[PDB]
Amino acid sequence: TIPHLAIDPFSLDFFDDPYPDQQTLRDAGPVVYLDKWNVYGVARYAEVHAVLNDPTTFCSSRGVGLSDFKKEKPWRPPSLILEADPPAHTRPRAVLSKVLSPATMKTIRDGFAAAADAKVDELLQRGCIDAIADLAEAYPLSVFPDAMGLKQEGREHLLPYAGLVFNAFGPPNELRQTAIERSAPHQAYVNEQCQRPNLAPGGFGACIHAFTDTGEITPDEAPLLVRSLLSAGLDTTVNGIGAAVYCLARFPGELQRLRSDPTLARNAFEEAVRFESPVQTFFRTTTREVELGGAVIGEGEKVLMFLGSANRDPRRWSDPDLYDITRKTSGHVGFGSGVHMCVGQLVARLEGEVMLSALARKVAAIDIDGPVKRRFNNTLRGLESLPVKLTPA
Ligand code: HEM
Ligand SMILES: O=C(O)c1ccc2ccccc2c1
Ligand SMILES: O=C(O)c1ccc2ccccc2c1
Ligand SMILES: [Cl-]
Repeated sequence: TIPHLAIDPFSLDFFDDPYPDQQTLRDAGPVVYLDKWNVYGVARYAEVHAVLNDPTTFCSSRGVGLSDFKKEKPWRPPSLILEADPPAHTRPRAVLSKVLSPATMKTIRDGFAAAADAKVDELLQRGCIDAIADLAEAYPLSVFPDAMGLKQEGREHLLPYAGLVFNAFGPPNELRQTAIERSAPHQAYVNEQCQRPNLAPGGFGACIHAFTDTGEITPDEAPLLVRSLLSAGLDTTVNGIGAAVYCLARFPGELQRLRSDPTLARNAFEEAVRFESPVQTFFRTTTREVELGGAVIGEGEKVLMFLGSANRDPRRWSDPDLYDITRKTSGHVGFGSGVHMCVGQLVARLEGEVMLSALARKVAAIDIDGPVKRRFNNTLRGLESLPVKLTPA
């Protein structure tokens, strides 16, 4: 009576065509057993939300990828923020929270909006640009590392580093294994930029470091908390911004609606996060016997959370399959929900806003003239190439 399923939600065929299979996983019960990996999973908005909002029953401190840390050697020592539970999680959540506050945002928005306008300009003069490498990658890349206060050298490694991390959450398939064995130079690069002297003052890196001086964090914890933003900080957004553009490309009218009202910018990004959901999936582990979606699940059980699914659940969302920029997007789980809810959402939104804001004032049409190509990854959903023509306003 927990229906089994052959669906492998970490398979290349699944990533290419997720959406029919997701539907199955919601209409198969509110709780399902994937025979493939021996793990329970919940796909509906209903359950997903509940799970995220009960950290006590569904802890994160035993891994939020497949591998239970209670039993297995992590591939690296875990997050202080992501793979920790209240009480422990509160301190580093705090320190990160301050660092990335709407205060901190105000002091940097202008820079971000400026570069956002110049990049849409730069591209418009080409015409045929690749919406990923020339925009979704390029724009985040230009701004975010600088905003961290990183060196120039080495930024090659950022996306491959974050991809590794995001791959390591999945099951021990090909994507994952490969990613690990190619990993060393990426890490060695990141571990280097987390150290105090390599972070220019002003940047999130140094702002984070100051917390060592007050006692707020230790100096061992200091670099670990930076690593944290260099894992979760870029790929996600690259992928979000890319996702957005993909939308306005497939929904011409909805673009006209944005051009017409460019103050809907921020919200157009958000609905895009709902609509594609960059971070697709994430595990928890039970800490007691818990009754979930009608079923009783024993403790120390892994539960997979289908975050994308939740965001497209017909049961919670009117017309889940449509990119509608005016939606009440509040409630979507694209940045998670509850205590771990993306501590960086603001930066992401700042980015997505100004970018889409610029696109709005400056561009007239977006057409996909090319072969569109998909970057596969156990946890991240996004594109590798998206060839577009860009009509100038
Ligand atoms: C638009 C792209 C982004 C998406 C879709 C996204 C998604 C998420 C999600 C779903 C979670 C919850 C994890 C969980 O519940 O276990 C989360 C947490 C987190 N995010 Fe993001 N994020 C994005 C951008 C960012 C940025 C720009 C930063 C850095 C400033 C960031 C840093 C973090 C960190 C450090 C956590 C752990 C939070 C905690 O445990 O309290 N993310 N993010
Ligand atoms: O997301 C990426 O851009 C990316 C690129 C190369 C990657 C190589 C190995 C593992 C993950 C990777 C992710
Ligand atoms: O603290 C980290 O290293 C870390 C790593 C990967 C992460 C992935 C998504 C969100 C937060 C993350 C934090
Ligand atoms: Cl690492």
